[PDB]
Amino acid sequence: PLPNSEQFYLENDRGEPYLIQVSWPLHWEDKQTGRGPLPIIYIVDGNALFLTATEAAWRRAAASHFAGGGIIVAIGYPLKGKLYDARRRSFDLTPPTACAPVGYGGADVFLDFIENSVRPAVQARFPQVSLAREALYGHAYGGLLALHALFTRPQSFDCYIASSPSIWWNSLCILHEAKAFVETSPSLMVSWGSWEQHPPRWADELLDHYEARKRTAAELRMADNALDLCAMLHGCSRLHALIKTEYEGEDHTSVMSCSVSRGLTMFFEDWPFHQ
Amino acid sequence: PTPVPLPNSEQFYLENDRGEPYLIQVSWPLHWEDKQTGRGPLPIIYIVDGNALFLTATEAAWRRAAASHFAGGGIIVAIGYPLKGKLYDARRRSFDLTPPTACAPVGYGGADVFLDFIENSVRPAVQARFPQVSLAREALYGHAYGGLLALHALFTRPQSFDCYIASSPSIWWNSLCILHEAKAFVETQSPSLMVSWGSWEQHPPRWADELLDHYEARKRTAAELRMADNALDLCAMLHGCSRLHALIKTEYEGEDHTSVMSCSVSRGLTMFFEDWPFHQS
Repeated sequence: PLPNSEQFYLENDRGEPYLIQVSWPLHWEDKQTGRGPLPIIYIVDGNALFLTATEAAWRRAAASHFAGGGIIVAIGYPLKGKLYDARRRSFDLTPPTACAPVGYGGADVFLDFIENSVRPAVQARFPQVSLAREALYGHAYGGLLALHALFTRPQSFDCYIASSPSIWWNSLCILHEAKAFVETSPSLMVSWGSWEQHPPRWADELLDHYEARKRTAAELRMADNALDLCAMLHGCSRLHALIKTEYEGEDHTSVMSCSVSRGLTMFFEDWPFHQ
Repeated sequence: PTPVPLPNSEQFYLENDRGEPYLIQVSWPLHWEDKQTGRGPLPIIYIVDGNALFLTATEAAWRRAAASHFAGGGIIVAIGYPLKGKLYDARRRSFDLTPPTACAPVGYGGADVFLDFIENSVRPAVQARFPQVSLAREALYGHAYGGLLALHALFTRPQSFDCYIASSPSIWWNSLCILHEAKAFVETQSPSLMVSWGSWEQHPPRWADELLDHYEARKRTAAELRMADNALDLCAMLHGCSRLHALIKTEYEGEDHTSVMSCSVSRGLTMFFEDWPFHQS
């Protein structure tokens, strides 16, 4: 198996199973090496990102700005042959709305599960560690969850990392929560790939196929919805720092490697962020 | 709690002709039921400093299954060392990843021994584990000294691999000795080259709470290594060469020498698996 990591299953309050995967700095002899304050990052769609987050964190040990590292927690599902549970994540990652279809709108149930079950479970694995600060990372619907958490329960985490957040979802319903947040401190990192809204044509791709991809990309409006949200949050009293990043040449999938790696690195090594 | 298993993967030890040990780690597309699932032509990528990059390359490859341009994926081969508690073997890699020169210190200049090991031991060993797969094309990836190895392989044995991916190559090494081989290469099916580096490598930003004297020392070292400008000089030197099919160069904005590894290995395997052949450049 992988070194310096473990996994276990937790059930939420309605009996639904979750795979919790945890890793810690590679230079430790065991879990009990860790003593005192450490940063911790919780990653939703855990199956898709645990290994990259884990290994990127380990790579930092060779970097000049390394400060000791932290704990990676991936919150995922029991899966074989794939990285996502479409049915489960559709409920867990989307906020409640009156017009949401059946099987959506369970974000608050999931956030309660993270705070009341996952956090104490992980804390019990490192009883001599104190959690200095906590970050919530998610991508796509996971990014929507991260934004929802910030706007409705800002004190729950210190840093929210929204990678390519699905702001488009349910007629841009997240922007009502953003408006209430500003009109009423943690930090926010928002990112997206430059090819998400404006994809280049592939080699040998025929025109109708390409124009269809461009139309879908325009409808999702990844970059401009993110920029609109960041402009709304600009100069907000309830947000310490807002960092926005367009990754040049990355698509919706490829940007995940970049965003999870930078997210954990900045949260571990560059904290606190500038005002 | 239990240990974390890695599905659709395995590892095995191989030693070179000199009796020195290697850990070979291999992974294949996650949607396969087992190794036997794969049949016919597939791309394969060999990654040096294997311990440092295997999991990211593996998982990035698996993430591509949900992408629109997915074409069945490929095989990841990480060529590493027996290690505990760290990702690099400094002594072993110093020999394996640097080319032979007359002024190279003791423990350097073993790149050709290592490339022979990859071609004559690692490649057949991996082929034997996927007997019903044919290797459609082969890429060699390396970072830092690994990038120097990739460039050395291109310039001295160009037909060994189809694609060479040099992430932040240590062109500075040994008074820029690699440029002699680059010059000979240009003055002599063509392979392709991907070169990349982070924008913070040559021009690092100041850390929070860092004293000015310490920061100026980092800037001095960065100026000496000359990561971006040495890479740009080499790319200009190779540009329009008839022995190279394509030359792709990328500066990753806001990435340092370590952080850029996540980006470069992920893009390298993705482009090699999904965007081949590259357009002429």
